[PDB]
Amino acid sequence: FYAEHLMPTLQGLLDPESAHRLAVRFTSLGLLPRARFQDSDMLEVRVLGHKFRNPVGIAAGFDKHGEAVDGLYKMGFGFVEIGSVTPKPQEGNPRPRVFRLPEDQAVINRYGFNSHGLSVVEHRLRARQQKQAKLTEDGLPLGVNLGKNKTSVDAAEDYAEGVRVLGPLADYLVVNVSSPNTAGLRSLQGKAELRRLLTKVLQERDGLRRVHRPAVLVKIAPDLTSQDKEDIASVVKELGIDGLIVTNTTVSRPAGLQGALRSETGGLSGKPLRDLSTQTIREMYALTQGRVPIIGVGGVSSGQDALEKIRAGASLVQLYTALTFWGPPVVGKVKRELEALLKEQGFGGVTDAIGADHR
Ligand SMILES: Cc1cc2nc3c(=O)[nH]c(=O)nc-3n(C[C@H](O)[C@H](O)[C@H](O)COP(=O)(O)O)c2cc1C
Ligand SMILES: CCC(=O)Nc1ccc(N(C)Cc2cccnc2)cc1C(=O)O
Ligand SMILES: CCCCCCCCCCC[N+](C)(C)[O-]
Ligand SMILES: O=C1C[C@@H](C(=O)O)NC(=O)N1
Repeated sequence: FYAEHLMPTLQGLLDPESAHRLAVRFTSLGLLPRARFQDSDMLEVRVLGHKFRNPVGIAAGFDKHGEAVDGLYKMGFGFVEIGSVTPKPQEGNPRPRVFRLPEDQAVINRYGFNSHGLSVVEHRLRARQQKQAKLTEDGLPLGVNLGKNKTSVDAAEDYAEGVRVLGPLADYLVVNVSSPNTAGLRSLQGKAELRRLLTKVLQERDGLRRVHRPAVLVKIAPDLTSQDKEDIASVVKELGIDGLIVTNTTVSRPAGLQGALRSETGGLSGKPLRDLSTQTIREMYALTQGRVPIIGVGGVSSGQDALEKIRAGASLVQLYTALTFWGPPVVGKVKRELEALLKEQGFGGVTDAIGADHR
């Protein structure tokens, strides 16, 4: 009903940003039905120092300001990541800044880190901090994704601020150095810049009290050169980074895009990104010898999509764009299909399938 009627009818009435705002509101108010699908033990994953009751999370960008976390767990996500959050509030780019490519099952966005800022999000998370502590213990962890202000003159200091303010409230933190929509940000993926940045981030993280000490992951682009990926793997292993998120949106425009809006500036997400992301997961898993947990993201809209990223080396996956086309039912669909495929392919559970292609 969502895929065939409601979503198509909604998208025909609201521009994508308005639709997004409404979706966040509806979710935060808990207007959706509580998901029927009950997670089986097969879907449980233990990684990053936590239990995840299922491996399917909501990717950063949907709940940028931490407004809909509980509604998202109700939707059936096994973990929630909010953000990106910047130190000071900022408006992001002028509108329009989000575009649907329905013929491609893709989206292009250039939000530019519109963010309520650390202080607002801090108090928002504090208001439900003990509820989250129980959810986490129950296998439903919370990630917080950190960004940088447009006018900041010290990128490392922006991330350090984010570690200090939201680190205590997060099960894991994400150093997002892969947004295509903030000038100069992706250059922080370079070896020397990344090592300096992550050394500072990890020191700030290590200075937090033990029970408030998050895992730290780095989120990378799908558009890296082979040299870029080798350098990132090297730095991650040198510094003991806890994990990678692979990938952000692509600035590439793959041959074959049909959408009228295909040449809008911004990051491309959804199906055209899927296999580019999967191959990046595959490479980073190999470069890190399977020792570094990967959250695989990009174009996941089915159980097969999820399992392909898991077999390529992901311990967990996330989705966003699929939600915008298929709506809330896609979460249970992905989980149900993933369980069936795991059984069909001889895996006792998700854990057995992680990196299976490499063996
Ligand atoms: C509208 C939109 C906003 C996004 N905002 C962020 C963000 O703030 N921080 C971040 O790390 N990734 C952000 N992303 C990237 C997603 O987290 C994800 O990496 C990417 O969309 C690929 O997954 P998908 O194809 O399932 O959407 C955004 C994506 C979209 C579509
Ligand atoms: C790319 C910008 C973006 O986020 N877009 C959307 C996000 C959610 C939804 N829903 C209506 C799904 C939904 C419905 C109710 C609750 N949660 C999610 C639709 C869209 C859309 O663009 O049509
Ligand atoms: C309020 C301080 C400046 C940033 C405002 C951000 C508004 C965010 C609106 C909901 C999220 N969305 C991506 C749909 O705009
Ligand atoms: O990390 C990010 C940032 C986001 C934005 O434009 O705010 N757009 C994206 O596609 N990825």
